[PDB]
Amino acid sequence: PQITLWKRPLVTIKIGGQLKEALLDTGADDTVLEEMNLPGRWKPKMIGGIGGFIKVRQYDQILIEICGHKAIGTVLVGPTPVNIIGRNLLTQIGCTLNF
Amino acid sequence: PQITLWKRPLVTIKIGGQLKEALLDTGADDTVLEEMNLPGRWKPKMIGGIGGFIKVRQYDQILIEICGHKAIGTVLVGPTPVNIIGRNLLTQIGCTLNF
Ligand SMILES: CC(C)[C@H](NC(=O)[C@H](C)NC(=O)OCc1ccccc1)C(=O)N[C@@H](Cc1ccccc1)[C@@H](O)[C@H](O)[C@H](Cc1ccccc1)NC(=O)[C@@H](NC(=O)[C@H](C)NC(=O)OCc1ccccc1)C(C)C
Ligand SMILES: C[C@H]1CCCC[C@@H]1O
Ligand SMILES: [K+]
Ligand SMILES: [K+]
Repeated sequence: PQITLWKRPLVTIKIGGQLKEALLDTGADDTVLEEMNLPGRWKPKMIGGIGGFIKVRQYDQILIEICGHKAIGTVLVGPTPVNIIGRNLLTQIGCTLNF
Repeated sequence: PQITLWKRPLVTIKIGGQLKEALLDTGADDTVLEEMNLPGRWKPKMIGGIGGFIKVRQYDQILIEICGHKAIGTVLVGPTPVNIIGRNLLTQIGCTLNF
């Protein structure tokens, strides 16, 4: 699909059974979701942005569906106000910027 | 151009005759540049990111060139760690996400 940028690029995702809304974010290195439980072990990580840093939990090899496109990669979980799909998963679904 | 996302989408921009590196960022409503000097009057704005909120200076009707594409619009200036080209300007240059 082609997604214009007049409004926030919000899409439906599926992860761990649940359907969520997330932002397709070319300015995020990593994918960060609001608090939830995921399978497997985790390790702490600090991530930074506008306003400073937050502590998140890192889960690896997580399956995700983004607009019906499946992908696998690292997912971070923590106190983010918005679900963020970062470049680590954007590449897997074949997402590019075009102008 | 078509920009893939294996690396950060960092491009050259030009503002006030100066070249800078900036991040093409679909997860940013607004364009926010690192501390610098612009002409004209500014008004206050607060913007939130992953780590909390920052205070920035809002300048309107600013000339900025993004990868050779001219845009004229709102530019915020403040304590961002990176120059960010947000949706307000991505739309002007005709940028879309595609997969
Ligand atoms: C999501 C993170 C993994 C991502 N960071 C990174 O990729 C990494 C690894 N960090 C990294 O390189 O950090 C360098 C650094 C160094 C020192 C200090 C701080 C940071 C990130 O924050 N990326 C942002 C850009 C950026 C990149 C590097 C460094 C600094 C900023 C945007 O792409 C991005 O998408 C965020 C996501 C977001 C959206 C909405 C809310 C919160 C977060 N949007 C933004 O930060 C923009 N905000 C917005 O568009 C607005 C208006 N926010 C908003 O709605 O705020 C609601 C809010 C409510 C309550 C609390 C906080 C916010 C901002 C650039 C203009
Ligand atoms: C298995 C888990 C990962 C994404 C697709 C469906 C589900 O929620
Ligand atoms: K386009
Ligand atoms: K594509």
